[PDB]
Amino acid sequence: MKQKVVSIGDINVANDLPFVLFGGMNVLESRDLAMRICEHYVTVTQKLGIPYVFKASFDKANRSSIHSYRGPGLEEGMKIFQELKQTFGVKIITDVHEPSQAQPVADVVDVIQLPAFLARQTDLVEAMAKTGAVINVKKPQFVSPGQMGNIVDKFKEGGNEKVILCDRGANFGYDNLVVDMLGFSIMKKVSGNSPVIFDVTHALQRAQVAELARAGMAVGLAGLFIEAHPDPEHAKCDGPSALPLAKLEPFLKQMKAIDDLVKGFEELDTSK
Amino acid sequence: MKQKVVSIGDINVANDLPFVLFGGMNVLESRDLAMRICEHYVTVTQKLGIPYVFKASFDKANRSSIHSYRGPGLEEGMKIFQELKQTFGVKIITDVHEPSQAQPVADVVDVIQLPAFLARQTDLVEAMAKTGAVINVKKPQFVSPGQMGNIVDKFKEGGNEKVILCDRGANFGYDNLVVDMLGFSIMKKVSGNSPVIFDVTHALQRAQVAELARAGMAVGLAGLFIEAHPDPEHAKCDGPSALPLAKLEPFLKQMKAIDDLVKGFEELDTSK
Amino acid sequence: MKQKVVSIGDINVANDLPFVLFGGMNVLESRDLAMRICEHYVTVTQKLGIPYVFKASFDKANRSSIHSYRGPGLEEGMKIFQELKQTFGVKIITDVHEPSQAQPVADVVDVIQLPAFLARQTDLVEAMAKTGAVINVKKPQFVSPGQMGNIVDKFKEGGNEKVILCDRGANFGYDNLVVDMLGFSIMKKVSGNSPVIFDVTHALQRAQVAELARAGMAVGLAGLFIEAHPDPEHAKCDGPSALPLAKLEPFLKQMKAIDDLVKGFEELDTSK
Amino acid sequence: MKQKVVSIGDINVANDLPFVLFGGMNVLESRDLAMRICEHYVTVTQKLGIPYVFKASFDKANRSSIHSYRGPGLEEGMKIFQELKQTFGVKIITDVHEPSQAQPVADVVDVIQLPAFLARQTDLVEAMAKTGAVINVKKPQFVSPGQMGNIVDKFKEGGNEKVILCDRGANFGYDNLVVDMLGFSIMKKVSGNSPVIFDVTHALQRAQVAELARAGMAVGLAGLFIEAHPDPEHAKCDGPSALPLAKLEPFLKQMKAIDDLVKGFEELDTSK
Ligand SMILES: O=C(O)C(CF)OP(=O)(O)O
Ligand SMILES: O=C(O)C(CF)OP(=O)(O)O
Ligand SMILES: O=C(O)C(CF)OP(=O)(O)O
Ligand SMILES: O=C(O)C(CF)OP(=O)(O)O
Repeated sequence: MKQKVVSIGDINVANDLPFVLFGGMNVLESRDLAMRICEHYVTVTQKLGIPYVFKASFDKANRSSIHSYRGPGLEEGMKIFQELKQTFGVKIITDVHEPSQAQPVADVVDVIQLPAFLARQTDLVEAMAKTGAVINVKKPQFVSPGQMGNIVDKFKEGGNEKVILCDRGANFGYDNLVVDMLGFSIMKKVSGNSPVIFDVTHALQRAQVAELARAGMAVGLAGLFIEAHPDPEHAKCDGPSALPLAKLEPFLKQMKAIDDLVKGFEELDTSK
Repeated sequence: MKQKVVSIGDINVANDLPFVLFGGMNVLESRDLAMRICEHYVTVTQKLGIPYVFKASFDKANRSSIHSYRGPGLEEGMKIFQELKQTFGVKIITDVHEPSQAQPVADVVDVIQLPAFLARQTDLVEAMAKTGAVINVKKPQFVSPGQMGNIVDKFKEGGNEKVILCDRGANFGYDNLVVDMLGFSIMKKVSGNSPVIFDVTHALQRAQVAELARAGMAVGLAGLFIEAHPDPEHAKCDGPSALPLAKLEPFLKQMKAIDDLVKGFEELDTSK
Repeated sequence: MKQKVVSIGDINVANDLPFVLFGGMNVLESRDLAMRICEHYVTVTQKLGIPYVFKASFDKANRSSIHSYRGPGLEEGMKIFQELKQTFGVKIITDVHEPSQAQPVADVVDVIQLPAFLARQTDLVEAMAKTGAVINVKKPQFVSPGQMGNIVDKFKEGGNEKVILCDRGANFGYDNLVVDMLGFSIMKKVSGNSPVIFDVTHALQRAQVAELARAGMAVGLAGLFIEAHPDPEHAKCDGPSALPLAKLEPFLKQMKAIDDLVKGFEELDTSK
Repeated sequence: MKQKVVSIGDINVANDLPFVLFGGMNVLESRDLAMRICEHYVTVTQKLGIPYVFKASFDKANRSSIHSYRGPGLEEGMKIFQELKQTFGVKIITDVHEPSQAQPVADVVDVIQLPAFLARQTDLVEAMAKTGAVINVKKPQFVSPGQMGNIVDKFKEGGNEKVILCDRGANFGYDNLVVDMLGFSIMKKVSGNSPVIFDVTHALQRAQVAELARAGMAVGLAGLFIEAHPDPEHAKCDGPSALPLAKLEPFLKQMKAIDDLVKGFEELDTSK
């Protein structure tokens, strides 16, 4: 049993290879800000030796009001990424919500994404199936890990066969998430050992971001999917929970001494 | 504290009024079948004295494969309802999945609906907001009842102020649903005592359909939302779980001796 | 398939027979109080026509401090019941925590009981097995209903074969209970259709006591197990949640129009 | 904020110190076997440089039948440990179920223990309070981590102030456990930073023993609490889930490269 590869460009994403960080930012507030954000990761990434992918959203179809900030917009959002790629030389992972946005973003970026809440939207997956560009299937809170196969199959059946599975904890009572650490493994199986990643800042909806991201790494994953803001305290709105920018590096050393020190272990078996 | 009314035509839906059945069928297989289905309810309804609304889907955006039956289609689906209304004189409740389908169905039917998985899709709610036609907000399995206000507010903010809340149990471990009977009440509150209904066949994903629908009724609801098939055993596919048609009537007597015998109780208070 | 009977004296407890209330009080504060409590039930019981059993604890092995009120004590507690039986002519259901208390209480009362937390204490069940006096197995929050057989078997194997199963909801996240209404049925099965009862005030750990106890009754049970205090608001300590004494009667009319109106239904089957 | 120490003899148990393994075996089948078990740990422990404590039960008050193996017995069980201590020079951690067994075991062993199911048994804790010998509070599946203070307080109030908290996952639906990795931290707090340990073989009720024990270590704990059997496959009965003896060492290297490589990290803060 070997691991699978859904490599994006010069990058190879696989459970036995070193972890690839799909960090970044939540919503695209403004290039002035964005870029500054895309700036630290890159520096810390290259400086620490960790594959990178920048993430940012150009739209928030979901919120608690219409009289709020949708986002940069699909048309005005794609552009914004452009200016970024060239400037820094990193890929762009963003999420789609309409069968239209499908192809566009396919040209503008590298790693597209499927929102959890839509993981079971035939029409939209049969459309993302076209692009043939790497896909990220965020795992819905209300869905058992062993159900990740059907979603992966359907992607195959549509033409695309390069998919990734991101974990964001699972419902635990009302208004609460807990990350079954045994999930990741069960998820490897049903998808054909496809790439598995942990969306930590999202499994938290805190000082916990560290300790909680540490555990997931010591199990062996194809990487993380994080978010950080320069001033978390104030921008402190809702949805996920971002990281304290400055603390990016010292935090990322925590992972390597894991993502490396564990991605090079002599396969064990507490089975037989 | 009085109850609210989101009456559809000659029908009044409210927590203190008798229960209104939003029964029907899942997907629209064929008028030959549909109608036969729409036939028994109507007979049993009128014969037993229970308000009625027929439900049927014209599309299943969600499934486990593209190489399967989407459904009658929006354009070819709406028509099918037409032929029904006149023939029997009952309203039509169906669900939408696209901001387009919004207005169309608004003319063709009476009770439109919001799928759970989309309960938090701004754009699509701001669109359903237009129609101004009664709305049904299926409560997502992964969402606490006290969160039903924001969804109800947003509907107001968009213009529509006639909304209903349907309950379908809440996640309990992996691959399992349990219906918090205390939900219904908590749901009345946050929405401004809006109409609350139980989607039983869906809270089950069995001989349990009865016993489980009984409990919900003895708490006092603005009604149920059921489904039945003439040959459940064979058509035994997945998604919800339908009822055994024939058993419609004797089953519905179970509710009345509740929906009535409890909808006429001297308000109690185990509070003070 | 017929129901089983674990009748205590002139009382017959069974799922198809009318519900038997095992109400009463939590801890035995004082006869002056106790009795007053035992007074209203009895009056309302006889006045409404509902079998009765009074419940009260003579010890609270579990609490949040040693420097607190253990309880009347086993030796000084048993006596207290005596004075009650004669005065009112109702049985006494109390819980045990030691293999010693086993036999004593067996002579002093009618319905002994097994605490949930101990449902799996061999030695203590093999001891309660002796008494041969009716037993009540409170169902632990952390145990699936289908596991209630083993506990019932062991009771048989020990000699006793008259056991009852009380339901108190099941863990739902941290610090929260939800009552799977489908539990009761699943519990009937594995125990050999033994008697099933709902411990409502305990499934709540409120104005909810009513609405929540209504649901359970409309499913058909061998009765309830409640608690009420004359001044809930103040005595408002913790553990279960008692009922507002005065409100006993008007509340109990709610049940009959259910426990009766449903205990006389023409067996249905949404199965075939 | 410094960590606390509840050191047993020449051993110091604390969250910031290296992890201490409280491994061993479940029930005491026989010295012939026991010892052989106590043999590998010791060898691997000393050989790998990891503090050790051997665990084994001398009684199983809980089971699924009386006509089964209780265990060596308290009187005949204590003795068995004796012969072990001298032979190998390691401490003995065993669990108690009666206020009597309290003091005895206090002389015979080093680390006594509180069973989860009894974590809230006043009388028995007020008794374990006497011994003044280190205590292990297994955290009940049905109890939130933030509730671990009251249990720790009561232990203080009784005289003993050297307590440890062992985590064994928390209920997740029916018949299932999931380990909230964020638990450990929350548990440190409420107990006064007391010692926290993970009971992995018990959080599993498999090949998962490894991956799952890895996560817990990368969060930083005062150690583990494991169990292994020479022939797991056959002795494959129930209760916890043991480890494959032989695989003890290569498995324990997994922990050190964590328990060490993380117990020597520059305190981070994703907080501010
Ligand atoms: O919103 C979320 O919480 C997650 C994951 F947790 O992703 P998505 O935006 O695709 O639903
Ligand atoms: O699919 C379901 O289970 C429910 C409710 F349970 O409704 P919807 O089709 O809107 O998600
Ligand atoms: O304490 C409880 O909550 C219940 C039931 F919920 O009974 P017991 O005292 O036997 O554990
Ligand atoms: O039995 C168990 O599962 C655990 C812990 F999971 O310990 P205890 O024997 O004290 O209840």
